[PDB]
Amino acid sequence: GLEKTVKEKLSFEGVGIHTGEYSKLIIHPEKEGTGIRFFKNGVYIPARHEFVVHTNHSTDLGFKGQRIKTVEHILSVLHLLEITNVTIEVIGNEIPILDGSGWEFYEAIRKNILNQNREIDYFVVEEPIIVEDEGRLIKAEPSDTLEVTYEGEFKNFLGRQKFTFVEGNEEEIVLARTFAFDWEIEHIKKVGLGKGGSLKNTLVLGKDKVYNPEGLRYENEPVRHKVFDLIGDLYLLGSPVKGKFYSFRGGHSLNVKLVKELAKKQK
Ligand SMILES: C[C@@H](O)[C@H](NC(=O)c1ccc(C#CC#Cc2ccc(N)cc2)cc1)C(=O)NO
Ligand SMILES: [Zn+2]
Repeated sequence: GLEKTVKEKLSFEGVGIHTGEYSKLIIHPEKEGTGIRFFKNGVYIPARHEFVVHTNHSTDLGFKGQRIKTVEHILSVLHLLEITNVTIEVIGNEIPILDGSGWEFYEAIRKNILNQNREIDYFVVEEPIIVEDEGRLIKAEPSDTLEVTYEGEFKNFLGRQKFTFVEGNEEEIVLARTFAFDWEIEHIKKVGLGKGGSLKNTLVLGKDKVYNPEGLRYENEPVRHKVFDLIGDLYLLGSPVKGKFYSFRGGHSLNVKLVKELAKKQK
């Protein structure tokens, strides 16, 4: 495909899920060969694995004393639409969580895509690789198209679920909300996370119920969002990715570990 940017400045705002603090976000058009990067307090933070500063419950980027939390959702949308050249300006400490899914980002960007005139240099997975972490596992292997599978153990009514993204079904994961279990809420609050959490932006899961009045968006909404998360983290490779991925109980830390190992092997 051709490199892509946005045809005008796109604006978004809302609290961050973890900081609970309001952020103003502006997506700026950029020329060919610019890449995806964030901008905060006069500092450009490239959307690349080298700038990752934290990876639990979220993926956070940092550079020159400036930090931006929870970049995975907006990066996933950009990855799905193969937007390659924009600057994501942020006033605040965290990307807005909005409704907890990628819908608002996706709808606005898709509506304002500008095709540019240079072919995309894809990150193509060259060979099979497996990363593990005491039960957790992620495997990557060559594929000319992006395919991403996540399988999880939820230990509640959801049980064991899996979902597979293939190119063409991008919109089957952009509505999947971020989620939390009721048994981890106390811990989340204690370590200073989830301060922006509410039923308006988070799917809250119980043992045999959903705390959200409207219930689930999909019968397998959580694993859909996990795929959505992985695609976001995968874009930290610096280019749109072509490969086949399988994640079992993976998280941001394991996602970034795979990214870093893939980057090292193909540099
Ligand atoms: C799922 C993960 O991959 C990951 N999500 C999180 O880490 C996460 C952690 C905690 C919350 C929360 C909350 C709340 C609440 C609340 C509000 C009101 C009442 N009355 C009671 C509870 C949300 C997301 C993620 O998507 N990363 O991209
Ligand atoms: Zn997420």
